[PDB]
Amino acid sequence: PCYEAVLPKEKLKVEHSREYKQERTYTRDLLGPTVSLTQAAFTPIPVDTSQIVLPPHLERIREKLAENIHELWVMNKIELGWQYGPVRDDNKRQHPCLVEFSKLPEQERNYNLQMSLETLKTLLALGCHVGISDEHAEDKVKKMKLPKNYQLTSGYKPAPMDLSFIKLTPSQEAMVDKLAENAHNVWARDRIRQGWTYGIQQDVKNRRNPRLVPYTLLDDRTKKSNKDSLREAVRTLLGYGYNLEAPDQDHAARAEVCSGTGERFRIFRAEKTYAVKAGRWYFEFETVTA
Ligand SMILES: Nc1ncnc2c1ncn2[C@@H]1O[C@H](COP(=O)(O)OP(=O)(O)OP(=O)(O)O)[C@@H](O)[C@H]1O
Repeated sequence: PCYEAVLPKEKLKVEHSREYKQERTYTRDLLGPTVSLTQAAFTPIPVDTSQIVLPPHLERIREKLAENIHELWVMNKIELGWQYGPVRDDNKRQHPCLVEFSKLPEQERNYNLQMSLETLKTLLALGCHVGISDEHAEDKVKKMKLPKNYQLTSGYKPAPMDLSFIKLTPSQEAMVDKLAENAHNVWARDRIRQGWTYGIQQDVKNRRNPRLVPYTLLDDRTKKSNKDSLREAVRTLLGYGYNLEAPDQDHAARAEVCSGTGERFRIFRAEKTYAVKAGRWYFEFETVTA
């Protein structure tokens, strides 16, 4: 049905195909060239990173980095209420993910590894160089006690130094936003290869999912969920000694050059017969938008 193509925020209305309708001449809204609706087609595009090569420091740090961050999100879900179980049904509150990376299912371990690799490759394609400050930041295992019953079976508690001691700059928040953008785009392209397409209501048999939407249009709940996850990811990436310097805020306004067709402006004028050659005249112009 055609009602399934409505964008989430907008409401379905039946409006004139052309701009101008019947109204008062002084209330008539004169419109200029409208902007092109390129956003209508949600074509995700991740930043290309296959050509990029990982620097030596990150390629020998990542493996224990990858396992440590894996244990970090398994605690995040444990705090959220995740429970280990023999069965594979997450909705039934049973999953074998609590085990270590080696004991982890090979396909899950592979996922965690390309996502570590793609997070680092996105970090390095972001224009943000990262380097380790000192080895003491990794040598220190300053640890706060947490209840054993509330913790998992494994004695090694992945809970690192409390995150309040680390700080997140506006540039850090900016790169977290772009990293979340790239992760969303990659996931969307994955479902597109799977054959999934956008819909107003989720249909597993029809491969319809409302989340196949541009990130700015995405729901605030998944926005904040993925944003916080990548937030602890980046914060641990700093607390582990590796300091990173964001590119400075570069503001290059596009000035809305892109527009429908090649029209730059539209000119409105009275009829030539009303030309005034003498006298003193006055008329008003109202600016709806600056
Ligand atoms: N690392 C993970 N592996 C598997 N499931 C996860 C993981 N992290 C979270 N989940 C749970 O499974 C869901 C995975 O959905 P996601 O949008 O990431 O893609 P998907 O695996 O293709 O979809 P789904 O499992 O929902 O059909 C999450 O919404 C969450 O409930």
